[PDB]
Amino acid sequence: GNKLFNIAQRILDTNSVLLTERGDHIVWINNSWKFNSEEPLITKLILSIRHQLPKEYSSELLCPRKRKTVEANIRDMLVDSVETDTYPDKLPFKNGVLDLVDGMFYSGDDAKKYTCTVSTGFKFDDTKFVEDSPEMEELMNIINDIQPLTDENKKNRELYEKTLSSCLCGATKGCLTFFFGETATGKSTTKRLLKSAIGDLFVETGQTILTDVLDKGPNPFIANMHLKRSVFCSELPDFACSGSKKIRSDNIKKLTEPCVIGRPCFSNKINNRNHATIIIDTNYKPVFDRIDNALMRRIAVVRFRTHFSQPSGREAAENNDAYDKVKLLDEGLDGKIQNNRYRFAFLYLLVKWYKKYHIPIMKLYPTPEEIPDFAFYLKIGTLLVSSSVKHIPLMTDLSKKGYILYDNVVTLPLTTFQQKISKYFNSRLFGHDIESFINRHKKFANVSDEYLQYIFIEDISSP
Amino acid sequence: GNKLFNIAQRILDTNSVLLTERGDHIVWINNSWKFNSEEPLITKLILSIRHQLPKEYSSELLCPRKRKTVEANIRDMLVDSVETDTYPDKLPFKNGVLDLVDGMFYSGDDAKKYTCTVSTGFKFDDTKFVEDSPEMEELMNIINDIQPLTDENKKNRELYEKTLSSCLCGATKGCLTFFFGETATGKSTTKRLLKSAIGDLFVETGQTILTDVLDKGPNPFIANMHLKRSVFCSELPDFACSGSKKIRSDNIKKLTEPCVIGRPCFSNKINNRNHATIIIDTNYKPVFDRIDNALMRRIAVVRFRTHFSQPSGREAAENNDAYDKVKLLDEGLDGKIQNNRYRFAFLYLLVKWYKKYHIPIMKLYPTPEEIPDFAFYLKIGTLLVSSSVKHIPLMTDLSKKGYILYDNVVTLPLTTFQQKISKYFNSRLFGHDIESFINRHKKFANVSDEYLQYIFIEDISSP
DNA sequence: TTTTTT
Ligand SMILES: Nc1ncnc2c1ncn2[C@@H]1O[C@H](COP(=O)(O)OP(=O)(O)OP(=O)(O)O)[C@@H](O)[C@H]1O
Ligand SMILES: Nc1ncnc2c1ncn2[C@@H]1O[C@H](COP(=O)(O)OP(=O)(O)OP(=O)(O)O)[C@@H](O)[C@H]1O
Ligand SMILES: [Mg+2]
Ligand SMILES: [Mg+2]
Repeated sequence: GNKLFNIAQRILDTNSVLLTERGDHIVWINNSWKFNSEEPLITKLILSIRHQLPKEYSSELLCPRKRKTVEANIRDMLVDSVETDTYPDKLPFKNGVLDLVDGMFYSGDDAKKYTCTVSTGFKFDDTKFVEDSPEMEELMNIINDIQPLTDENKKNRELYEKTLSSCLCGATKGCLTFFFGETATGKSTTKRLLKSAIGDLFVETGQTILTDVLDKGPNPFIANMHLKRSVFCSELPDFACSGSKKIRSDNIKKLTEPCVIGRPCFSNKINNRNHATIIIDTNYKPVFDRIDNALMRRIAVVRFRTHFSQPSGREAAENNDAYDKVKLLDEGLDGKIQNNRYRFAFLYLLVKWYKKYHIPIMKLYPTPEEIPDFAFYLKIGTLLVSSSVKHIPLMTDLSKKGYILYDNVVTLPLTTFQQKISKYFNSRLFGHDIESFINRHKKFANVSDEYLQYIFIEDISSP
Repeated sequence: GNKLFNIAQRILDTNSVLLTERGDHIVWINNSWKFNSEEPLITKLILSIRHQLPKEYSSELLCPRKRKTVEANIRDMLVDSVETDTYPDKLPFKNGVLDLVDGMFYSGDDAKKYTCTVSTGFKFDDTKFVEDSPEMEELMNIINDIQPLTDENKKNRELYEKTLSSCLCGATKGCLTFFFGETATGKSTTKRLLKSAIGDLFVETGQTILTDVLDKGPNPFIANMHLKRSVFCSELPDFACSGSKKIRSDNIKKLTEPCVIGRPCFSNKINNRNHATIIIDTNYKPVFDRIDNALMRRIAVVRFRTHFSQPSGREAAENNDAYDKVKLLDEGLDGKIQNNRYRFAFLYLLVKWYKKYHIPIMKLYPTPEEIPDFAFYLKIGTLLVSSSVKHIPLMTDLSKKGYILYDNVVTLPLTTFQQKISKYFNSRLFGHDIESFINRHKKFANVSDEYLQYIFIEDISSP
């Protein structure tokens, strides 16, 4: 047969070009998988791999028309599709893949077996990926300044390290984290360090993903989150001001699912794979429209309690309760960070933290006791018990306290209930929470019959 | 005699390429029908079929331009169109078609007679399609944990295993299903299991198809469900909060018809075939704009009452009325599900359930008792009976009860209606319903004359 | 208004 078909067959035999389910062709060039929806990178591969072919086939690949013919043959012979990005414990670079389990770096065919379509965007360097380096001690000093290693801050520092370490994993995560602190506290420095550590796997979007409907019309903000591993949203408005849009809880529930529904402009694709940890940098406590048990299990908070002040205003910052330590700031730090001085030391520290927590299994846990707005419900869980058959026999005491056995179940009137809950809740500050909770569980037998099926745990105890 | 014309004729004589009603070209490659509007599948078929042609014809198909010429001839010889997807009880795979009546698996020409344009996307394997296997024993434990085999849960469990097995049929279903339950009850685990079981026949869309207008401009969220067999909408918000939009009562009526009007981007096709079971998983019960009899015959509800909790929060879970049992959570189940460990066992269980409920005939029925919003409309039909001619002779007794004859019809004026209706419904909870009802059925004989055409059943029985 | 469409 003709030599062009033989060249196409030999190229296909190396498995350097593949077709995905989304309809795009990926090519293995320069030790990386690359694709482009508007430029057919196939011809680049044809020109690049001309050296591996024998001598009599190299000369005919210098003409663009024969390259077009070979690309047409390859497109004809390529029929079926394959799946991509199935290994959550591999970190891809521009010249290889790093294994997070043991720490070796793989290049060439060894890295080809893990079909990763995303990368940091820069080459990995072994010389700078060391522990004993002049930059490392300085980075450790900076980090110990931001998060001191004290017995009081141990628990917060653990969440800090775990949340930062989770950015290397390519799996769905069921919790999003808030970075809370005052001004000049080090939150943006941490953001820029993470950006300079992970490169193109990092992205930041607007706040419209938390207050607006996601699936109405085109929405590039949701679409750009596909296959990313870290998403930052920062500088939320103060909700105390009038006209502020409160955070939608259903958006929070949707953002923790493995697939997110959204559509970019001029597109028909509506599914996006969610691999990104979500970090919200803020200065004020969040406010939600509706609070329920489903929302409280997807929220975590990390505190920042160190101030970096000019010498002129130091004496003022020492009189504030929002700070636990005041230190002079360095003016040249931001320029050093912008030049990627601490890229590989921070990456090495992130991998070292990855071994500590996520090797058995990757999991994030909520911290519902850090939000004041969640206080009302939490202690409600420790004060009331739903009515049951076991409470019927002891009615002798409950009728003494004012309970009524109505339809063979122990019951308490709303009017009888409200003062009883008023003795343990400050009616002035929790005025709205009490009327909120009473109305979603009222039970009315008749126009004049009112009752609620709950029993206090203190009354159930034997006196 | 043109050689390429002869090749085109021999290719066409094998019935390997067909033209559909929508203007698409379907090609039989690798024991499956495939079609795509952007890729040249005809050239792929021409290249693939060259081994069946005699040796003096095979060498001519190695040149792409000759393949384009044969493609042009084939396009010229296709003048008549055919119907597709007419067998509802056949499950298509990537390498064959499975019969749901007897259980046989067909491949090759035997499967070609069923013109199926969709597939699960993965190959069938009879080795793992067995009943005795460790994965089946594991899977039955999860299934029993989510839906216990107890007497109180029997009817709900049967409905649960009917709705899931309904997803293997390619017909139109006349009801919508709501998966209602509190958080951490396994609602999403069954969704993941069904996705892994059915592959490409599964689709998840947004909430706009229940709230917005489906026929204004392009709408991929409604046009991506053509010929699908399972559609999921997830996490609708709570409607108690201000600003939340309610569910269009007329939208769910269009989702039941065999044809749905919708348009993709850059497309003129406006007709979509309805073959999908529509499931919405929820944490709050839905609220509709308008309630009528046509609405109440299209809604079904399945309950989830088992809670999976960490050991820290077990004590609270036992004190919640929304749960019936609490079991320890498994942290490694999601990774196993994502790895398609329980794919073929769940497929076998779905087929076994399908043989139990749908072999005679396939139909779904509503459960209007579950929704509390309907409780008023359901009750009125049992308390009021429409006036009839046969009630005229009995009005001698009805005179003492306050009934008045108007236009030779038994009538009851508005003023005496309210205290009669107050003997069953409380004013506070049902005020908006009876106000709307009275305004929508009030009739006036004059400026000061009022009457209603209903009589109470309790009033035709002598007290 | 703007994606839509050209
Ligand atoms: N370890 C450190 N030693 C000295 N200066 C530091 C150190 N870490 C950060 N700084 C400096 O302190 C300042 C803190 O600014 P930064 O943007 O990080 O704070 P922030 O709390 O995130 O601010 P904002 O929320 O108002 O944007 C910067 O000038 C930064 O360069
Ligand atoms: N049979 C089981 N045994 C142990 N753990 C289980 C079992 N079934 C499910 N789980 C676990 O329960 C956890 C919570 O379940 P799941 O997320 O499906 O609940 P849900 O009610 O659908 O939640 P939501 O609607 O809030 O997303 C999961 O991590 C899952 O692994
Ligand atoms: Mg900052
Ligand atoms: Mg769920």
